[PDB]
Amino acid sequence: TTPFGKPMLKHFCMNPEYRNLNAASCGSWPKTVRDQWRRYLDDLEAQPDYFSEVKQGPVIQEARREVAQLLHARVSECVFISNATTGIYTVLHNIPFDKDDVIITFSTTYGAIDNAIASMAETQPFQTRKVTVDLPMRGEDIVARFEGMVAQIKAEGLHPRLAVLETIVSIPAIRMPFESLVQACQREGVLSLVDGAHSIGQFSLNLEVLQPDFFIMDCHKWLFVPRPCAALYVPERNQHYIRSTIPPSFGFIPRTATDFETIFANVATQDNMPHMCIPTALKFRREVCGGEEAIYQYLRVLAKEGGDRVAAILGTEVLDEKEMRDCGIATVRLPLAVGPAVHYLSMTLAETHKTWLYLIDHGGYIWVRLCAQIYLDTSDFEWIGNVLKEICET
Amino acid sequence: TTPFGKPMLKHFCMNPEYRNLNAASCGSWPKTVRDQWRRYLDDLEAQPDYFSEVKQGPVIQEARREVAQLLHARVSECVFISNATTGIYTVLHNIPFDKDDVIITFSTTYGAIDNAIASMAETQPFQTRKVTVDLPMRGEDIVARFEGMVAQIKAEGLHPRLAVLETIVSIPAIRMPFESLVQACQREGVLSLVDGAHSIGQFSLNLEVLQPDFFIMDCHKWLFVPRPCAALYVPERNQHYIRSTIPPSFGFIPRTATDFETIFANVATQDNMPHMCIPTALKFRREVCGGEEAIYQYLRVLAKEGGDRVAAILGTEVLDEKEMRDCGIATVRLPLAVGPAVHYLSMTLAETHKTWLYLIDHGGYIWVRLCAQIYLDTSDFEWIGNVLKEICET
Ligand SMILES: *Cc1c(COP(=O)(O)O)cnc(C)c1O
Ligand SMILES: *Cc1c(COP(=O)(O)O)cnc(C)c1O
Repeated sequence: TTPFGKPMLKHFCMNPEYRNLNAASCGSWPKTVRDQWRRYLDDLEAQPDYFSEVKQGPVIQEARREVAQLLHARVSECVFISNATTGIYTVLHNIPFDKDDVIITFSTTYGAIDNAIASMAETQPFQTRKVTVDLPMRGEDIVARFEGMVAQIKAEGLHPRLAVLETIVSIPAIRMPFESLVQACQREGVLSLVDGAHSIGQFSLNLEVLQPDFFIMDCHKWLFVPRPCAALYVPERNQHYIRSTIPPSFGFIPRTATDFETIFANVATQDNMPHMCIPTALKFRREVCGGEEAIYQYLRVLAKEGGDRVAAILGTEVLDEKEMRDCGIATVRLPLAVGPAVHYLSMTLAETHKTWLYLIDHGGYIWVRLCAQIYLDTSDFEWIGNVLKEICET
Repeated sequence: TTPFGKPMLKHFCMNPEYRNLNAASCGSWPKTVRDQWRRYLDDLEAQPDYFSEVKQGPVIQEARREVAQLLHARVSECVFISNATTGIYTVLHNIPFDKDDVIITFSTTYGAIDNAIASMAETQPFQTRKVTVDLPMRGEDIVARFEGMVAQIKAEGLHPRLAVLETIVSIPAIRMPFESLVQACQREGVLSLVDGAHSIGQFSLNLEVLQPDFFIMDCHKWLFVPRPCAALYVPERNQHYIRSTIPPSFGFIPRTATDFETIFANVATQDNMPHMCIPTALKFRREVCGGEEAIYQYLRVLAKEGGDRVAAILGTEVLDEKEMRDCGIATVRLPLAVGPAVHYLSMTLAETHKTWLYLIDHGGYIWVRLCAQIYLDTSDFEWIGNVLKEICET
């Protein structure tokens, strides 16, 4: 109905002087979602205990049905949680680990996941090993080293029990061969904890075929809902491990919904408004945007072309292999070689240029994460490209 | 400026056909707070990454300063968390427990706290003992049994390490001698974890004199902010135990703000809007309500008189001792002696009578929790009293 690009800007609530090239952080949602937000806000204030005990429940169950459909998985396998950190931690904490189990990570593993595991080892006797990924790589070369580390764990007598994978590495942001890595995890009896914080709403996902052991994802990062909003997927063959939420509450389980579902329903006080907006956003995505596939192909090609376009203006490169760019994200190199410098950038991109990006010192050179969105156009990449060029020269 | 009672209703956003006798669940906030809420909502949608990285920080720090002042404690000792369950669990999880440490609870301890502790014992070797409180009691008789249990723990050779107290027992809701119990905890070297979920905004609190080892409280339950909103107080002499949030994130600590503060700042994605409204509510409470003390005395006397008034209509009693009613809560007995019955009540109080209460089968007789608020009047207690009487007879 509406074309992609700046014609979409009329359906979003962003200042015309604002260009959200970092939409996958706070999120970004259309006007029709905010309107729904305020109306639930209105209801909550009018009759608090009626909104919460009668009307709230149904909407959440619909949102679960729509997330489950978008993922090709049973609504009974999908549960709402506050954010990706809580869901990955919920899984890591329920699994009993032995003195001889090993948890495998990658140097790409999100930093908060490493802090989870380090803390778990203070009072639990398991151990850990990190697969060295120095980006760029080939997808297979990451799978190979992962194979090598499992083989070597079985050779020392220990037991490779679980591995933390990711779909999109946070930053430097690219797409990991998680399809291949889940299959590698299946062959050798290793639990595949997929950190798919960037997944739903950015590209297609079939959990029926992927069959991960656990799948966690942030809806607010790409599904046009506000932060915080995340969901957890656990197949039936694994729902027996999950016996408590984090923090524990009334649905705990000592050693017609299922018990698994009740665990994630009888929880402490939270605001389920972000989830209650999920339906509206999907409606918008179906009707105004021409369906999910339309949005995915646009996001990948914009990031493809807009990414190559920024690197041209700067004379640098977009992170790749020698497809890790099958996604609406382009990480570009910058003509650089400390933190007070990076600060200037930020507020020049903020008060001076009105926009916010995330940088990283990889390969000794600072990088930039460019987030595509259906309301951005290759000029806004040309625009930032020229903006970057300026601050760099200074 | 405005008198208490139904003249306040014009400053709140409750349906005139709604009587919130359960304000301490979802919360209840004035018009001036909602207006502030929507304006932050507006800002977040206009310039997402500028609202979050530049403007958000300052407001939260002011809110901490105002909570810390309302509690008589250093702003550096007070930190924002999502809800009371997460904060109590954050404390319980950071403290290393030995095979010979014992955690003490009471049959009044909130149910989600017991689930926390039970789960902790599956992988940690400590042990636990429960002080039997059969309400009604005298405050001293609860302190006595608590003394008895510590004496008996030291006699068996174990070490009383920590005790979970509460200010307001959830339901049947009364005030516990937590001042006395904190002093009992100090004398015998026992850590006093105060679950003060009902505390701030309901009655006066001085942490400088009380000196609890940990203090957790729900602002949204009485401080005219929306759910979820809670704060955690840890004195300096104890901030060394707290090395991670739950779930852990980037501020973790392996074995000019303080490290403690950074722990509760560098956290996963959350909405700090409830906290960012704290200032406005306090402004409202100072100006429209004539200060904090005005609100506390009104809440206690309304619950005092309105509670006695409901019990009169019903011919029953208000839970007490033979002051546990020094609070804006009255629990009344009902002329009863199962769950499908209680269901009818709910929707008759809901669709039929438009209001929601929490019942409990204590002393074999169902009880009712009456929550006073500055916008309620003794007629609304007379009103519910007559409503209760009717459904009871049927
Ligand atoms: C954003 C992100 C997270 C954490 O998401 P929260 O909502 O902050 O818990 C974790 N891992 C990766 C790779 C991410 O991109
Ligand atoms: C309300 C309450 C809690 C839990 O508060 P949440 O915000 O749901 O974590 C715990 N204990 C008591 C006594 C309460 O009244």
